[PDB]
Amino acid sequence: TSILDIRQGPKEPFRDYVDRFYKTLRAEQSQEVKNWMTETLLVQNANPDCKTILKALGPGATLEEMMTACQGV
Amino acid sequence: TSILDIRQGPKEPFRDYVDRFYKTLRAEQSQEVKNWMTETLLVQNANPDCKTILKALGPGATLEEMMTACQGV
Repeated sequence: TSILDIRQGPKEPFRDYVDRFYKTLRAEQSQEVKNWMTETLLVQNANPDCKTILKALGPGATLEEMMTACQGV
Repeated sequence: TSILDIRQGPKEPFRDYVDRFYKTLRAEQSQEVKNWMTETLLVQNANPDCKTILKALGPGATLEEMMTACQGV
């Protein structure tokens, strides 16, 4: 599993979810999670007009691509 | 400013927002943003019942506190 895949169940004790979360998080490579982190925040904090184009780019877009797509707004 | 405070305006060119974002991000301490990152994901991915208590704890709760509060679900 990837870190973004770990959902807690609704019959799963919270400590058991937290342990799953963290085993996965540790097996994730620090640099991957970091960029996913920071891009997620960057998109989430962009104005409503840009934010649209940004999500309409699908997963994994580069910063260059993000900025290319938002020209003129 | 903190990283979580950088909102893009609706008259702000996207490249200018991205530059603000990143100057702030760089001035943030790596360890702070990381924990904020990972707790945010952990909360966001918790079941609807737990997730409630977790947000009802307010900003900055410890993992210990998070798990303490979710006992029995």
